[PDB]
Amino acid sequence: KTVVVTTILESPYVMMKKNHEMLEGNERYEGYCVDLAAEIAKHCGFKYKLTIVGDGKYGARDADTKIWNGMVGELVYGKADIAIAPLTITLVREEVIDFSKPFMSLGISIMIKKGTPIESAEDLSKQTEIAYGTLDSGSTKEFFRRSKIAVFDKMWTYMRSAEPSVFVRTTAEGVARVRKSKGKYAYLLESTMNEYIEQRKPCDTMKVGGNLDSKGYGIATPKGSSLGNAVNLAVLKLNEQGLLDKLKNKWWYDKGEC
Amino acid sequence: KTVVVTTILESPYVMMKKNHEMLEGNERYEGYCVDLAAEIAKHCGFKYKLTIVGDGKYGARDADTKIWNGMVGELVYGKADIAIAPLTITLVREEVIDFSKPFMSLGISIMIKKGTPIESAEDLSKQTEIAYGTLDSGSTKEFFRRSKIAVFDKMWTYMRSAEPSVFVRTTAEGVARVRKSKGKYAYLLESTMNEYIEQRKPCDTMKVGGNLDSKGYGIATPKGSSLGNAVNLAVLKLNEQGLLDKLKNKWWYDKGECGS
Ligand SMILES: O=C(O)c1cc(O)cc([C@H]2CCN[C@@H]2C(=O)O)c1
Ligand SMILES: O=C(O)c1cc(O)cc([C@H]2CCN[C@@H]2C(=O)O)c1
Repeated sequence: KTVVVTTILESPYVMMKKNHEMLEGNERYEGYCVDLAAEIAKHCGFKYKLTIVGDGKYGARDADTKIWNGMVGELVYGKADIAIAPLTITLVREEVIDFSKPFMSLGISIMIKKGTPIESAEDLSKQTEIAYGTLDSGSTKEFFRRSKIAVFDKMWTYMRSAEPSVFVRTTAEGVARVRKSKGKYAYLLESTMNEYIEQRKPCDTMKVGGNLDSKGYGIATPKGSSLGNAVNLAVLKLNEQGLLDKLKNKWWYDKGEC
Repeated sequence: KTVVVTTILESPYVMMKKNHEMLEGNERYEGYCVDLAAEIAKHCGFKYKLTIVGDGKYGARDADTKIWNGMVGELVYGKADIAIAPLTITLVREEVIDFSKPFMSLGISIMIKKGTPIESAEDLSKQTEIAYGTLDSGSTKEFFRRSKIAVFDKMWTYMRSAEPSVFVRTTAEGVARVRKSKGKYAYLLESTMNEYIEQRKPCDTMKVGGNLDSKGYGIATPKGSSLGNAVNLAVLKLNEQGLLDKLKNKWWYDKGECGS
């Protein structure tokens, strides 16, 4: 049976080729996760169809209805067989699906517009002139809410009370906010996205400071899936053989623009 | 039955306390992995016994005999229930035991004597006056042997043919060699150990450059063990709650001897 892969349209993980109207099926798309899906399938010996997650979401359980959205939802309700995407390995997700070991590492990080006199989280925490914030909901916002670290706690109390709101609706809005705010806004987002944008025109942003936490992206299959074991071994082999590092370099830097 | 934990005496992971003689059982020991064991056990609801791996090894399969040694071996052959140690998640190990998601990230990194004019692997590869090497067997050596990366290929060829030998038998030997070599020896080792040593007296070494690869330490259980599921969930909760970062900072930096 053909394996149904769910993934998400987000550069540079999955894009539609410029000539996509000339192509069919899996060949319409390109990117990091497109290449990885190919390697995973080759190493596990399956045929697959790439599909884009219906609701454009990653995977969250609605606190009221208990329903899972996004790619995780597509796995647990049987719409797809495997998710290959920048999907963070988290406890609540691990409880309902299986994750491979991580294929990429990342953490919360600071994006500034080039020129901004900020080099770290401590720098942000001790001032208020350069506003800074996060997505208006999600794990990053929650990281700050629950932090007991002095710097991060100070950043959190600043963010919640700051006027006007320092929170944004989408990461795209956050990046745009940095870019148009004339050095007066910094945005807190995944290091992977931060590092990618730094290599996109007009090359006006920069990742600064170390990551504030650590996590990884993992390939997700449903509990008891016949694919889980082989997929996991595949990730480790690709890492050990240098392929994941080669793939990140390809999509972030060789194809960079700055 | 009380869970049998196997681990290895390696600082700052597991250390005998200075007054260990006045103590008994698990209380004899301290370190990152001792703290981690307590938190894993707490969240999973089991009591445990910390035991030290009999043969002093991590886990490799002999090519000829095909026996697994070290902590992996103790799990594979049923001598221990769980391994909690700086044990790298690797493909060959993953095939014979179960691993939690990683509790610590790391990679191959360069240690220099403070003052050595070297910032990267590429720097090392382009010259010979500063000799450089690694453990004389194991994954870091094999990483270089098999690499297709031009720079690492060049370093492997250099290392294999360099005289006198640039390899060392142990980590301690490697560190001692860097420190006593007046800047003419650099040592390739795990970033985690590199970072630790930089915070130890006499504060005469430093980590330089990015890591050359990426991997993680994982909590290991025998394949199919009922402990695997809860232990993995525990690791994830501890990471997301900030505890793993807290333990790292505690043992590497709060207890560091070279200051901020
Ligand atoms: O850091 C956040 O606050 C955040 C909020 C979201 O709504 C989505 C994400 C995505 C981006 C890709 N990986 C995350 C994931 O897999 O869930 C991150
Ligand atoms: O970097 C090496 O080449 C290397 C060689 C070894 O013989 C042992 C180790 C240990 C140290 C802790 N983690 C590794 C592990 O889990 O195997 C590392």
